[PDB]
Amino acid sequence: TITPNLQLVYVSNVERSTDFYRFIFKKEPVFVTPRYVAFPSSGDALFAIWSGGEEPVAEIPRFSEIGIMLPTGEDVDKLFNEWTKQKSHQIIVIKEPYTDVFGRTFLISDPDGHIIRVCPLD
Amino acid sequence: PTITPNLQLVYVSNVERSTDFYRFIFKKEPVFVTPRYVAFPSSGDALFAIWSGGEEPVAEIPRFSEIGIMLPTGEDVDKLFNEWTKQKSHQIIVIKEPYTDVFGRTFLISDPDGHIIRVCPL
Repeated sequence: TITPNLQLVYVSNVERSTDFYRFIFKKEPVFVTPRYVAFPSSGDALFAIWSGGEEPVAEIPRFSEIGIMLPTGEDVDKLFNEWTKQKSHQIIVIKEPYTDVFGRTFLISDPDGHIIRVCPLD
Repeated sequence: PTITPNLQLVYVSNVERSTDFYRFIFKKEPVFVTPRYVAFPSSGDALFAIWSGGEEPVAEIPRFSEIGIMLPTGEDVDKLFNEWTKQKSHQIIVIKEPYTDVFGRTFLISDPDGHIIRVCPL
């Protein structure tokens, strides 16, 4: 068949990133080992964090995004409100909610500088 | 609303060449095409998108993520490699030839903007 069913990101601290994605996704990982953790994605697809590649560098620009498509533009803002209201987890804002071609969007950075974009279903 | 990472977005320099590249790699037409934004189906309702409106990628800047393709067995992985390097129409930049890593039988290639693509087995 041939599908991109594994989105894989390099992380420096597997514990801290596991805990961050657990909070972002509101889901447990389906696979945990000390250096490699996978969270469910859509269908038989996985989103994986791994310390076995190279350690991300904050000052190095990134050329991709972890996109999170929710049903509506309303789900996006009340997901930004809920994320930035809570104190317990560091949510670094890159762009507060605005309107792109697909609609209501925002951008946060994960602990290792991976860009996460939240947006409505295109 | 469930929060899934269902949009793997990559920045490309040339949407045309990238669309032709991904079309060949996936064996699949894209489902959404504009001049600056192209999406291919991934698993479930997830998408793999290429976008020229981001920061333009640079070949020699290191990358901290990978586009993973999980096939059923190690013997598909070796299979997929022979084909890709064998054919002449589409230039395929090998980063690592087939070897054993933590995923099993894997290999790595680069897309035309230096995005890293890994093929491995479920």
